[PDB]
Amino acid sequence: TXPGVTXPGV
Amino acid sequence: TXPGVTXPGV
DNA sequence: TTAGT
DNA sequence: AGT
DNA sequence: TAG
DNA sequence: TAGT
Repeated sequence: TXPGVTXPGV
Repeated sequence: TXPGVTXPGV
């Protein structure tokens, strides 16, 4: 996710 | 930092 | 068996 | 990545 | 088992 | 020097 906590996705 | 981006500190 | 601060 |  |  |  995020970042943080990419995306998703990417 | 954070987490993310601990604390600081801890 | 992921991809991707 | 984020004294 | 970081999400 | 630290601690998702």
